[PDB]
Amino acid sequence: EEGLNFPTYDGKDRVVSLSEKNFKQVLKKYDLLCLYYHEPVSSDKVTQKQFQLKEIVLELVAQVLEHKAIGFVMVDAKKEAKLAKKLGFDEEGSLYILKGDRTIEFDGEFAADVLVEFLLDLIEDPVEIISSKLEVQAFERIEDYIKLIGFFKSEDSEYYKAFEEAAEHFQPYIKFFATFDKGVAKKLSLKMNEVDFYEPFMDEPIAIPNKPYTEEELVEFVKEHQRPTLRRLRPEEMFETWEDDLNGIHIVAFAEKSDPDGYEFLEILKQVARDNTDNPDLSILWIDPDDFPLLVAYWEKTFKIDLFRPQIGVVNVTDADSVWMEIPDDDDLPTAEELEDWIEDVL
Amino acid sequence: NFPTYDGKDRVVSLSEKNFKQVLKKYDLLCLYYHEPVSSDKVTQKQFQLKEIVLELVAQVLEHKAIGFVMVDAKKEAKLAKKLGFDEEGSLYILKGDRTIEFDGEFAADVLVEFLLDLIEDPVEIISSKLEVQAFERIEDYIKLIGFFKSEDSEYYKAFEEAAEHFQPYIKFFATFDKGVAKKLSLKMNEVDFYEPFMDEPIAIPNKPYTEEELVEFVKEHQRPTLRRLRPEEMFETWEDDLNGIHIVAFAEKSDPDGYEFLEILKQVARDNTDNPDLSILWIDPDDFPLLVAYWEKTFKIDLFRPQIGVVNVTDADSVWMEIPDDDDLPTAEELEDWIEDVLSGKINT
Ligand SMILES: [Ca+2]
Ligand SMILES: [Ca+2]
Ligand SMILES: [Ca+2]
Ligand SMILES: [Ca+2]
Ligand SMILES: [Ca+2]
Ligand SMILES: [Ca+2]
Ligand SMILES: [Ca+2]
Ligand SMILES: [Ca+2]
Ligand SMILES: [Ca+2]
Ligand SMILES: [Ca+2]
Ligand SMILES: [Ca+2]
Ligand SMILES: [Ca+2]
Ligand SMILES: [Ca+2]
Ligand SMILES: [Ca+2]
Ligand SMILES: [Ca+2]
Ligand SMILES: [Ca+2]
Ligand SMILES: [Ca+2]
Ligand SMILES: [Ca+2]
Ligand SMILES: [Ca+2]
Ligand SMILES: [Ca+2]
Ligand SMILES: [Ca+2]
Ligand SMILES: [Ca+2]
Ligand SMILES: [Ca+2]
Ligand SMILES: [Ca+2]
Ligand SMILES: [Ca+2]
Ligand SMILES: [Ca+2]
Ligand SMILES: [Ca+2]
Ligand SMILES: [Ca+2]
Ligand SMILES: [Ca+2]
Ligand SMILES: [Ca+2]
Ligand SMILES: [Ca+2]
Ligand SMILES: [Ca+2]
Ligand SMILES: [Ca+2]
Ligand SMILES: [Ca+2]
Ligand SMILES: [Ca+2]
Ligand SMILES: [Ca+2]
Ligand SMILES: [Ca+2]
Repeated sequence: EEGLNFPTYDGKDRVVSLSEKNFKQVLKKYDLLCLYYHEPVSSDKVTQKQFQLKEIVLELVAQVLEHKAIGFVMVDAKKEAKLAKKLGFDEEGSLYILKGDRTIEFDGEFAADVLVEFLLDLIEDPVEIISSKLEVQAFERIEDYIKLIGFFKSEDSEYYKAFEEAAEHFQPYIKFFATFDKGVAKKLSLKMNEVDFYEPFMDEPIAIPNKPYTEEELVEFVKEHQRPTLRRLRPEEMFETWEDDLNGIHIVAFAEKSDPDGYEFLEILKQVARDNTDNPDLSILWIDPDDFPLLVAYWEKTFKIDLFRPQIGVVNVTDADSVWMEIPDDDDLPTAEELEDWIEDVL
Repeated sequence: NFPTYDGKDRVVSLSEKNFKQVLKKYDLLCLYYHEPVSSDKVTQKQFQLKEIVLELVAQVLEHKAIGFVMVDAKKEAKLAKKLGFDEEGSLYILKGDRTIEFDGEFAADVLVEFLLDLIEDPVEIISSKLEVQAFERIEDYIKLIGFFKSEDSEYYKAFEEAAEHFQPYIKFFATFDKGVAKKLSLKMNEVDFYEPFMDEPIAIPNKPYTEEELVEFVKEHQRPTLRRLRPEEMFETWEDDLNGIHIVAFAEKSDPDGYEFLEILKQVARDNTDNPDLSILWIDPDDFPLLVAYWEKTFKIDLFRPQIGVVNVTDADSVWMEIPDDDDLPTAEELEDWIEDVLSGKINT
């Protein structure tokens, strides 16, 4: 096993296949209902096995999250097409979570620990209130996440409630914050009912025009600015991000942040991102090898690169074919301009 | 594209006749020192699960010549005595003349990430502006940096060899630039010791240093006042208890309230950094999501908020400081008073 006190599956059957007749009944039982929308299982032997692993994973997650009332069911895409269409499920292999009237999609690494950490954040309220100095400091240190902060009069303000409702659309991928403190608003240059949008790795936020905002206005603004120029590949978002390719390719950059050379290369990448942040056709994918250790060998074999050093290249999402910038020495890293010139030819 | 075990048998039991012949085969040799397998499902099974993990790691690290063997504590007690294996359940790694112990979460991804860092050279060279910046932003790791003339200096080589003792748990850095040394206030052959979450380093006395001087100084300062529980170090850290108890503080750093509480904890740690009876264990729930349910049930606490308490390592029993509101966090002084009462047995389990 993994160690002392790591949980083991108790054989109990908490995750079963869901039919439409029992939906409204199953839905009442839990705080959150997670539905694994899958394609009908082959008889084939090797897919049946690959599916069983996923259920085993869901079973373990259901066990450890039982006390927090999160239910897990499976939905056959073919046999239960009617239920799926009514709930709006159309992507197979995705885990849909029903939280109130809202629907959140999980499309990342199908592991027990990844799912649990993800769901634990999803349970809570999407908006964090920033009041103290250390809380302001906490907000300021968020770098690789899309974050929004608004200044409102109080929690009873209708303008805050609209901001809160908009936050529910993107939970927990995009972080929403709110303050009712004039001191904090002054420091963050926020006017009453004004909301600032922070793109990852950018120095200055964008004030959303024409305040105050309705729920729809905020959702629309975020959706139009939802793809950062430099975005990080996270295990809980990996397939969602990878399927969000631009013209069939990804500009992939490997950088181990804990490694001084990786940190070095990432900082140069940030500058490249800032210089071309207004390019809608450009989105650089930052992958920290430490977040995907079991894919390191695969990446080094497929991309023919050494992941002990920072790398950047262009990956074709159809056949996993790529060309990589020649960086044999991480003490002779390319400048922002040299990266840009190499990138410029890619576009 | 995540790998699955292909069924091949790469992890076998190692005997002493074949130790020499196996050691020559790999760049790194990992030996799982285990208790004797019994004639019970009591459990040959538990063991096999651990072997399955080792098999998957052996598969994905095959191209890098990383070997994995198993050492029976009974049948190979003499080899074990020769190699200095004495802890049951620990994974020992032979890197050249050195022996490194792994004593953390026995998972494939955890092991691979750990071993990948262990393969590389222990000392990172800090030269550029961004590299200096990279070193400075290291907060929760014990780190050392020294200023030397060059890589050919015997004083650097002593520093490098000393780094091999603690790889990859303690980070060693070196610079040969007077510009970096002036920024970091380093004199020639001087080495600064940075305790986690402290504002100021400690200049190791009596420079220059031999390998022995550095190793022994680190050993004397190897348990930080505020230390983080890491998956790859969790059991090593947990077994390093003081009087049967750990002062455990849960703080989700990504959460502003958890970040808030952690900063207060740093203040308490800095103010009481010279207390040898004090070592606070910081646990970020995001690093152990599969232990959240266990913790909430056993400790009777809400891990959606920052918590701090004293946990008894024998029966996992604990009492927790009352922080019902994370917008009314205790001050640094209130934390000290509560901690002092724990250390003085005024608050026990
Ligand atoms: Ca089942
Ligand atoms: Ca859709
Ligand atoms: Ca994992
Ligand atoms: Ca997270
Ligand atoms: Ca949380
Ligand atoms: Ca809060
Ligand atoms: Ca709502
Ligand atoms: Ca403004
Ligand atoms: Ca800024
Ligand atoms: Ca408006
Ligand atoms: Ca998908
Ligand atoms: Ca998707
Ligand atoms: Ca696509
Ligand atoms: Ca490096
Ligand atoms: Ca942009
Ligand atoms: Ca990691
Ligand atoms: Ca690493
Ligand atoms: Ca470098
Ligand atoms: Ca060059
Ligand atoms: Ca075997
Ligand atoms: Ca020992
Ligand atoms: Ca141990
Ligand atoms: Ca590394
Ligand atoms: Ca380096
Ligand atoms: Ca050596
Ligand atoms: Ca000094
Ligand atoms: Ca000396
Ligand atoms: Ca140990
Ligand atoms: Ca919170
Ligand atoms: Ca004091
Ligand atoms: Ca100390
Ligand atoms: Ca995590
Ligand atoms: Ca979290
Ligand atoms: Ca707070
Ligand atoms: Ca108080
Ligand atoms: Ca005091
Ligand atoms: Ca007791």
